[PDB]
Amino acid sequence: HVKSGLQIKKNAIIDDYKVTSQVLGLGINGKVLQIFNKRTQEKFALKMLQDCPKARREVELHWRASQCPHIVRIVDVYENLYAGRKCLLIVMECLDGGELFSRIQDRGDQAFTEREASEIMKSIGEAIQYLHSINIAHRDVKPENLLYTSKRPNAILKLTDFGFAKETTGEKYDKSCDMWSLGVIMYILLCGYPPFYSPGMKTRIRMGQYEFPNPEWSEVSEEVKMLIRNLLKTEPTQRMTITEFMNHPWIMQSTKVPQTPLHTSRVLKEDKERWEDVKEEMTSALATMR
Ligand SMILES: COCCOc1cncc(-c2cc3c(ccc4c5c([nH]c43)CCNC5=O)cn2)c1
Ligand SMILES: [Mg+2]
Repeated sequence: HVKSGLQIKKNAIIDDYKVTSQVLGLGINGKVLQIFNKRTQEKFALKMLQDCPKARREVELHWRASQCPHIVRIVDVYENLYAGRKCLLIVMECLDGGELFSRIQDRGDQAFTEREASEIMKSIGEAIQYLHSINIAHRDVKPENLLYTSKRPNAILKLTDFGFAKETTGEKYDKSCDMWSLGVIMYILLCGYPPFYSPGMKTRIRMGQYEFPNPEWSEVSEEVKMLIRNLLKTEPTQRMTITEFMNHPWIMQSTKVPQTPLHTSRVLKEDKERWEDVKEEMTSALATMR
């Protein structure tokens, strides 16, 4: 199987796009902006990286991944002087749907089911599987990097930001922290809070306590808890791999998973005061996992 290599454009990007000033997010090495094609008037996202060997490898690895149905797509890459710095400008497909958990938290009826958690986990897992099978580890899988293509209920979930991705050839355990990220994301999808030991808020997980508290976890199957314990296993030598994950009946047959009603959407609203703290705890943790 043969895919073509990245042809970087040298002409001024502004010959092709109107470049606005609105932020669409904040990345590892820069800011994402809103732009429009001129000849089609269509909308797109732009990432600006200052040219250097690191940015070069981010663009390459992301390019290898681009065609995966669940990874954000690269439309073109420009090499320009942009405000007196030499930059790689990355044009990507626009993702209006928003961030994964933001969309779940905004559900007016608050009815999120185990079956939906499963389908979401299946989408993310396909992105990780694509990457791991060509020996790339993403290494920044977390809430702000999982976005929906449109606001439609049927929108596709996409993984973004390759600012930490690396080639793993030889060092295979670089892939493990991606699997841990899946464990954490799956756990949050099922109850509405992280499996972390941490105001006028409820404490969801007491320090040192059994990790599936009865209020939210009582109707979840022991099978699903075992899946999670495998993903969150402490030793990378023992943690589940992406192949084992994608072969688990809970992911493989996500179509036929119990539509068990979950507390997730409800807890995301109640605890939204501490969401930034969750994302921070995961960012810190991830820095020590990878
Ligand atoms: C606050 O989010 C709610 C959703 O808001 C919108 C609205 N319109 C477009 C986007 C968007 C963000 C992107 C992206 C392609 C790549 C990336 C990256 C980020 N954000 C993005 C941030 C982190 N790293 C990225 O590469 C493509 N599109 C997002
Ligand atoms: Mg893609």
